[PDB]
Amino acid sequence: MTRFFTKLDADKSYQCLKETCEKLGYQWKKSCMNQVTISTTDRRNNKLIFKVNLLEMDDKILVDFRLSKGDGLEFKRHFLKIKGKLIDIVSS
Repeated sequence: MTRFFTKLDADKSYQCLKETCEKLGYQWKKSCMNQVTISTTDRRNNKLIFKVNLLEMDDKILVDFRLSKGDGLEFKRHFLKIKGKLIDIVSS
């Protein structure tokens, strides 16, 4: 449940997501133009690392979040915090 479609194209979805995570204080590292590793330190000082993939799916951009390291529910909560911060680009 950590994925959603956007109302934007690949590079505007990549851009809106990047600043949202950078404003939230998450580290933003790129992989292959639509693959990004996001890192932060969650409540109680544990490292939280998850990856994002922006893929085109039927004339829409799907932003998928995959937990890489850290607590699962803190991942689910950090995803919901990101989704809320850019809820205006989230497609129905």
